[PDB]
Amino acid sequence: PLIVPYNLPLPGGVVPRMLITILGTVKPNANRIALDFQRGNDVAFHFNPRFNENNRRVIVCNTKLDNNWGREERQSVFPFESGKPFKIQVLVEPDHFKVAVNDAHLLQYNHRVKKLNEISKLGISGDIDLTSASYTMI
Ligand SMILES: COC(=O)[C@@H]1O[C@H](CO)[C@H](O)[C@H](O)[C@@H]1S[C@@H]1O[C@H](CO)[C@H](O)[C@H](O)[C@H]1O
Ligand SMILES: [Cl-]
Ligand SMILES: [Cl-]
Repeated sequence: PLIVPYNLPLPGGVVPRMLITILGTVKPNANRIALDFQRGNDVAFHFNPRFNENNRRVIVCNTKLDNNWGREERQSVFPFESGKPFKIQVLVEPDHFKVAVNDAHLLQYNHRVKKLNEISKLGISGDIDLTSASYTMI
């Protein structure tokens, strides 16, 4: 597999029609997973499944600018399960990142960072065994 945390370079940043696919398996007794689509030190799109926040499972998404986190967007639909294989697809669309897990739509996150072509790295971290991470233009 791959070593987590893993860095996937996104040459020339992201663009509408670019699809990022992450395959892996959640560790037993997981606490968190995180995708960090980075513009330099800023995080344009942070996707953070939390497996135990006050005994609830929640996906937290946010942007970090100049080292400050913004206002979080939260989703109680939670398709992940400890110990199980998953696929995350992030499709960049004109106004938002669209995320599907295991072929089912999960959430959309509107672009806050506007310089999409400078979002040049995806960091993948957390309690997972990472099998593959790649992109294709669709
Ligand atoms: C570091 O604290 C925070 O920014 C917030 O802290 C509160 C608790 O007071 C709560 O945990 C919020 O979820 C965040 S935690 C923070 O959240 C960002 C995304 O908003 C990232 O996941 C980061 O890794 C977390 O530490
Ligand atoms: Cl919620
Ligand atoms: Cl910007």
